[PDB]
Amino acid sequence: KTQEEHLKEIMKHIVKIEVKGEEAVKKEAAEKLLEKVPSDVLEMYKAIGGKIYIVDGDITKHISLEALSEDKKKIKDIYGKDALLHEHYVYAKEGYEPVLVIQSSEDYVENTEKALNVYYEIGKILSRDILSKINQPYQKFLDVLNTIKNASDSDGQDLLFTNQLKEHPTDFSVEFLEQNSNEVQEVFAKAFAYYIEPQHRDVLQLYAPEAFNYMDKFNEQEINLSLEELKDQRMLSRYEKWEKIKQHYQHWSDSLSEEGRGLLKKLQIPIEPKKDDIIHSLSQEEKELLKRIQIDSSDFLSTEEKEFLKKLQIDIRDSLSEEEKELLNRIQVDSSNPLSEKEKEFLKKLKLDIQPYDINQRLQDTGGLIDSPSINLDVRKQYKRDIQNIDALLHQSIGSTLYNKIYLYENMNINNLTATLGADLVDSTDNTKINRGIFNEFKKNFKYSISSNYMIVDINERPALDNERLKWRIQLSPDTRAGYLENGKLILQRNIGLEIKDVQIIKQSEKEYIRIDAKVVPKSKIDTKIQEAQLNINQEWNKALGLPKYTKLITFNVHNRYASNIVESAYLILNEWKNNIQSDLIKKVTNYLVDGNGRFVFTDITLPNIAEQYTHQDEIYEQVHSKGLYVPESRSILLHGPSKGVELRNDSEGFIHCFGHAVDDYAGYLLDKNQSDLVTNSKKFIDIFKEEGSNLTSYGRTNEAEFFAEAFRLMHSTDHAERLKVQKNAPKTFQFINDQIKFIINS
Ligand SMILES: CNC(=O)[C@H](Cc1c[nH]c2ccccc12)NC(=O)[C@@H](CC(=O)NO)CC(C)C
Ligand SMILES: [Zn+2]
Repeated sequence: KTQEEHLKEIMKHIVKIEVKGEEAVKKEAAEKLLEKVPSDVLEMYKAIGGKIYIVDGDITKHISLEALSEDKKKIKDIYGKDALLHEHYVYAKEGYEPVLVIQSSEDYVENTEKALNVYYEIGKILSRDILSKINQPYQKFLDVLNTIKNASDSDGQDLLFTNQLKEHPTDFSVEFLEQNSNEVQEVFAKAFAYYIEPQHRDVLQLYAPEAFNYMDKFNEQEINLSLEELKDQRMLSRYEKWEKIKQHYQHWSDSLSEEGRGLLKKLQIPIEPKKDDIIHSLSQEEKELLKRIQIDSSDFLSTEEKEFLKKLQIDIRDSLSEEEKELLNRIQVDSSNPLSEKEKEFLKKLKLDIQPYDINQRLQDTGGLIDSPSINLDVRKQYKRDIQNIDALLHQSIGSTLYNKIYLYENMNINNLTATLGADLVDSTDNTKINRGIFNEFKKNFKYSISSNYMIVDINERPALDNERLKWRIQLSPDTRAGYLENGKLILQRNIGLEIKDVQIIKQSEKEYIRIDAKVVPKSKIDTKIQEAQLNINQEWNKALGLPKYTKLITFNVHNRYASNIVESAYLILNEWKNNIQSDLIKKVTNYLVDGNGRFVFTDITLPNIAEQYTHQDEIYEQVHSKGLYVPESRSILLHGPSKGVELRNDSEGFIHCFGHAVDDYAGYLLDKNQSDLVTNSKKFIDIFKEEGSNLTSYGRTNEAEFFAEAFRLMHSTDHAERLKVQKNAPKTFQFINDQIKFIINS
């Protein structure tokens, strides 16, 4: 009866009968007709100012449809056969003041033909009058249309298509759907009708199963999100929602201190480095070294950082002028492009000091592991104080008596999730369309997400920045804690859990975006999934490599918004790895690793924050962050997913490159089993690098190990051509490596 109530409330509100004889049997008859339509499509019609009129005799003879034009007075039935309006039993008047007219009859229980037509007209209202206001149907329903057209049995077409669509060769492109607006809306109406009229439902499932499934899933679940999105379009609706939430947090807001307000503020605007401070905290000796070191010569500083640094030299220019040029004039050419040890150390210490104070970034980088010793102790503690405090400020949950389900919105840049994919998300030709191919890949294994920092969301959806093609629709839990912001936003507590309920391409303001429907759940529920996954992937590969049953080789250090993908991609990476390297080369090397308690860490927090690396660092500034990294001391391969390595097709290439470094380790172990050195450091190799140390990837031209690793990787790619490349361009190395693989396999 939870449903029953909702009906009459709305029905007697939008539905008005006007008959002759006893209006008890006639009303209860027409009511039996509407009760079969999804409760929500009735409320969406109310929203756009629609009303339903049940009358006797000719329908054209009614107040509303009175001002109707003579021309259109010729509508076709569900089967597309003309029939004049003053002779029909239904009609849905379009326009910005929607009206629905139906003749009185109870035989609808028998005459399924009329009922099917009434629902047809209604479906027409849903697609043409309602959903169009929120750019629907779109790609999803479009896919159904194509599944239906190219399918084997062509009956599904004869059932829902018109000869207009029946003749179109190629699939229906997004553009098609745009210029053929009414056509698509038509199919929707017909599918809706057949699915709603109890008697024709089977015919739909028989000839057009995909269409049945779509309307089935739409009418049961997804219909409510449509209502929600339609409401989001309405002024009074948006401000009524914002006000209840504001009211709910009024006490909390009214008690916020100035200190509190200040904390929330810097959470929104990071503090940038003060050029002044920088210099001062240098050193009488150091300042000397910075006056002319070239920041452009570094390979560990982002241009972003470089630009800033060089602007510090320029600000030291004071006394004894002559110096200025003797330095500018004595360092540029005869000194050259190359490098310098002692001073690069200086730049690595400065990198740390010139990072902006960004609380959210810190949580994201560390996955919430705020004690990570990846930055100087002084700032680490400052971050910990502000964080602990923010956790205490956002204590009140969203649950209220003023409302039930509540959706909050977040616009996001895809690079923040997967840079490697964000490179081709947008269509290169037309920047307003989404590359369907990347879409499917991105969507692939995206089942759950994690928030380790403080998410900032909008109460009502708002337009995104140019580089934000991701639009999240999140259903909060009444348990979720948050803070209210005057500008119509909420700051959510850290360590939230998110299940991905749906992912689809949607149009808005002439551009396409990726709508992500998510539901907030306990972070423990997601973590448990990750942990069961780790257990699974280890049993599986322990068996494939012949390792003791309970060894801990593979580890998931997952804490961010693309969580599920890090886990699932790990399986795929390890596969390209075995199917591209000598099964016996793997075993000896990983066995060696396991002996040293090594690990294969797949993570989404920055590498400087993985213990497998930081616990073996002499100095903090010596840390390294990148796509992949091999650590000899811990004997582990670290792979950071979110990133995009310097032109390396995928994560696999990256993982393999690191395994290369591992080989250079074991092989180097076999030579001087009495010492700890790399076979890549051997003289016999130093020379080869002096000759072929340029015949490969620009990167390989960095140094010994790097060269060996890149060569190794190529020699194992999936594109066999790349294997030959080293063959015909780095012969010396090719052999050296293949000798190395034997010198391990056999020993
Ligand atoms: C964004 N990912 C990248 O392309 C960075 C770039 C980089 C080089 N040196 C650095 C020092 C500090 C921070 C970043 C870098 N490099 C890497 O990931 C390389 C890491 C490596 O050589 N591991 O053994 C693997 C290589 C095949 C891409
Ligand atoms: Zn390397």
